[PDB]
Amino acid sequence: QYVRIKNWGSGEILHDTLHHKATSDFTSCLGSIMNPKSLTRGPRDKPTPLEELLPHAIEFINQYYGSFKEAKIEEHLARLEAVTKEIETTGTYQLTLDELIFATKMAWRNAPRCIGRIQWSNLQVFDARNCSTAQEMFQHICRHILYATNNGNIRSAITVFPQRSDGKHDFRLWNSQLIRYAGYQMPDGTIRGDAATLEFTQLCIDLGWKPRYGRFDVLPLVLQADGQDPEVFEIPPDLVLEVTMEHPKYEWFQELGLKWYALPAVANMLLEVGGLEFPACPFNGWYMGTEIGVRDFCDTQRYNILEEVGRRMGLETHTLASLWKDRAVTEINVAVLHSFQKQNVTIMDHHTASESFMKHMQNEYRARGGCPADWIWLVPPVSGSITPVFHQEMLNYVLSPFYYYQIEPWKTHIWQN
Amino acid sequence: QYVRIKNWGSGEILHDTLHHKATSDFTSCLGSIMNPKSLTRGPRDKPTPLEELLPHAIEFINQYYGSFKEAKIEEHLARLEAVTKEIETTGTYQLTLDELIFATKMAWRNAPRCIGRIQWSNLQVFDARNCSTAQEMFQHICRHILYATNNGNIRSAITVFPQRSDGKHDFRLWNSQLIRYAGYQMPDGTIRGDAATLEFTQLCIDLGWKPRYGRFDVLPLVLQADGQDPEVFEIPPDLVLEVTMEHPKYEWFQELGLKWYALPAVANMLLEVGGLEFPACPFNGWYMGTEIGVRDFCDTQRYNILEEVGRRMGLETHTLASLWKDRAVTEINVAVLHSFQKQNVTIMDHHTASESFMKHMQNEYRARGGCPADWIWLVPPVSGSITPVFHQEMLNYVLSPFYYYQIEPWKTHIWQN
Ligand code: HEM
Ligand code: HEM
Ligand SMILES: NCc1ccc(C(=O)N2CCC3(CC2)N=C(N)c2c(F)cccc2N3)cc1
Ligand SMILES: NCc1ccc(C(=O)N2CCC3(CC2)N=C(N)c2c(F)cccc2N3)cc1
Ligand SMILES: C[C@H](O)[C@H](O)[C@H]1CNc2nc(N)[nH]c(=O)c2N1
Ligand SMILES: C[C@H](O)[C@H](O)[C@H]1CNc2nc(N)[nH]c(=O)c2N1
Repeated sequence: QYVRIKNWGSGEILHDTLHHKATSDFTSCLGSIMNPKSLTRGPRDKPTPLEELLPHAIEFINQYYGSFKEAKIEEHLARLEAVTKEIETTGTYQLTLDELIFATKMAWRNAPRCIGRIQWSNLQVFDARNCSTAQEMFQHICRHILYATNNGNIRSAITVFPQRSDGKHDFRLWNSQLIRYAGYQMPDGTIRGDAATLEFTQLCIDLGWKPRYGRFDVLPLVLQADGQDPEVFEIPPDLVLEVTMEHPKYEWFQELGLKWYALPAVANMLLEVGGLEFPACPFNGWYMGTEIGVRDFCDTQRYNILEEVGRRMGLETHTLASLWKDRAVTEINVAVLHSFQKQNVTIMDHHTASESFMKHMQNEYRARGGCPADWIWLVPPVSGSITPVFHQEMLNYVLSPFYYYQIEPWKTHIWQN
Repeated sequence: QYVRIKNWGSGEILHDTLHHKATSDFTSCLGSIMNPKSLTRGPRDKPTPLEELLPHAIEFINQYYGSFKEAKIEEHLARLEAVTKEIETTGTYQLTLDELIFATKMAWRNAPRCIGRIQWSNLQVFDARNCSTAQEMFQHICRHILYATNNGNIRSAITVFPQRSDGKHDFRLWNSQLIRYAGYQMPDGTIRGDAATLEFTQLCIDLGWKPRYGRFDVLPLVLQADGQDPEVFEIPPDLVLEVTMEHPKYEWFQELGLKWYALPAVANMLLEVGGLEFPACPFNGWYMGTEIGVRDFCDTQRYNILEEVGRRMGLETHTLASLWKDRAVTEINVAVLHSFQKQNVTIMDHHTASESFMKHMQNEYRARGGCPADWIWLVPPVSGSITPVFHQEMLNYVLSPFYYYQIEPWKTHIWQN
């Protein structure tokens, strides 16, 4: 009937019933796998079978009208009929603006790996389903970036491009994120910039983009429209807001010459809703300090500044047991938060975020008897057990609507020219 | 054929084949659940069915002889025959000392939640399968504690009590750990000592144990022998080695009056091997600093000293974004490591431990194509992504031999007197 969940920090118990509405993934528990097939929705070469589409469409429409505080029975029935007829006569159907808005928010609510879901009801939706060219995609994206950045007062938004038709005319953003720094393999063998974007940077260069060989060069947008070859578009520098890193006490921190972008936006995910699939739907929220201070700046395969910060603090960087790494990573986190705050750019520390999600989870179980959550992604990369999420048992399941991963476009794309 | 595993810090790929030898657990991924049924092996009221026992026995014997560098075919066949005959004539069978040693080490190797498995081959085995009374259990346990403590130079050991026969004569240690501090609900409503042991402490008191109402009172051993009612035995103070907490710089840290025991030993788990079950098999290794500094001292449901340490450091304890918690927990971790080191008591910091396990995992895949690992338990409660384990994809599966959890004895015990 329900799965029992326990919070070992408060002793509180919760009953999960929502998992029954899961779509089942089948299968050596693969919890720590980053990109499993169960969270990936691949490409197609033919339209969605009507026997599959119609049932999902009905299901979604029922969910939509079932969300209203005061039911609108006639509208419900009418919409059910209109959708069916549209599917029979066209082979698919178009969501109303309100349905799309509901779908985007529900898919956000259903994102197990997002710790900021308490904000789920606050989301700006940009309808670009009429987009037809790469140039138009670029314009829509620039508008998204501008609205979201909002001069430092970050706002959550999502831009919905045309849904997948037959699978050969997909709208896709080849970039993993809207804003990301380039990575270069220098002549002397050293790596410059973000080491994690070496391959994608080389791809942009291969497509005509001009490499600037800097530490923080913003990558261009590689846009695919109507299934045609991807076109490169440089992001107008005036639209990219950045924060220069400074430490409240360590004046030498500035000497590191570090900075980061204010806008965190995923650009390569697919929105699934009522049998439909939107291969291009970039969305954004705001940053959590640890993402930059810990992952971007301290991962060894990224900027890897940990040791350098250690020496500058005068720590015993040659003795692991000294816990110098713990001390350093924290000052870096302090720098990130301090800089964003000083420059009036929205950001949240991991402690506040963790308590925020706990409140949300509590609200979700009360509202719909559950909240899909991936513990591995919800617990911060530092001070894990200091946050309440660490002590909270969670159930991870895939509902609908949902935001899926996709197979890298360059691996499945059929080149024309 | 094999599952692909990737380390995102080195890019290294691994092929897991060992998971095929898993015993299958069936089923809303329940990865973050602490005590799931799949990791629990409950009580019985009748002997193990021969149709089930024999196949497992054969399987184990084959594994044992199959581990030798230079095969001993005749011995193998002979043992297979002897076991079968013993099972038919007695209804069960006895493992040889060497088989038990192999079983205990293999079960350790198969513990997905243990980060210290690189030491798997270094284990002292105490054969107490001839034990018959609670008094004898107490003596065996005191010997274990003495050998393991070794005046600060901690040694890994396990004491194997008589295997389960019919299920009504089980040898069980009611304590979760060999050494643990009491928790008291004081008259003024405040909690004194380890808040997590309130219930078990009350149980000891109900069994005649005399409460000392201290902050660090070592709990007595509650021993069950031959299925009879549990008897209480106080642990001789001379056998309990403790470390007084001091900070290398903060002279005021000592004013906190903190200390902890040097011997980390689980006492309520069950060893499963070749169809047999040993409900009582206490084992120990050595401490990892974070267990004490982070979980014992900083969990809110435990000693909860975080805020107090924060104020004493003069931090902004009323502003989460200041990251005062991160700064404090680290100094506490520094104190723990410093104190254990100064007092010459074996301990490992989480960084060294993490790199140690990574080496082990590498060895395991090379040796047998796999290593069962629970990421959620292997990543430390602080500085998660700073350790390599965080970036390592892992497969969690249950093999055999294996150390299982058990249903709390006081919930299933049938009282005599
Ligand atoms: C209100 C601000 C928001 C905050 C602070 C927030 C924060 C986060 C964080 C910290 C992560 C983990 C990132 C990583 O480790 O790669 C994440 C993941 C995610 N978020 Fe949220 N988020 C917000 C808004 C949104 C919005 C508006 C959507 C979608 C409509 C969303 C969808 C997701 C999804 C699908 C993931 C998983 C991405 C992946 O698998 O790489 N989030 N978010
Ligand atoms: C050589 C020293 C060893 C170290 C440093 C070590 C360390 C650890 C640590 C840190 C944990 C997690 C504890 C927790 O969070 O509750 C653990 C769990 C575990 N260890 Fe090891 N260990 C060692 C030896 C052993 C030995 C000798 C055995 C058994 C023969 C063993 C069996 C296990 C098992 C079964 C678990 C899971 C316990 C549970 O689920 O509560 N370990 N160990
Ligand atoms: N593995 C290397 C890597 C990955 C992602 C980013 C990146 O640009 N990020 C990190 C993930 C990201 C979006 C910004 N961070 C958020 N706060 C975010 C968000 F606010 C909403 C939805 C998804 C998000 N994910 C940088 C580097
Ligand atoms: N949840 C409250 C709690 C749990 C366990 C202990 C405890 O005594 N511990 C923590 C777990 C423990 C054994 C010592 N720590 C180890 N290093 C250990 C070990 F060395 C070998 C096997 C199992 C172990 N587990 C204290 C408090
Ligand atoms: C192997 C492991 O799944 C991987 O390193 C993880 C774990 N936890 C994470 N959690 C978040 N939020 N983001 C991540 O990228 C990861 N990566
Ligand atoms: C809910 C969650 O499983 C629980 O808090 C965990 C997680 N990680 C852990 N990891 C270890 N090593 N030990 C623990 O007790 C826990 N507890």
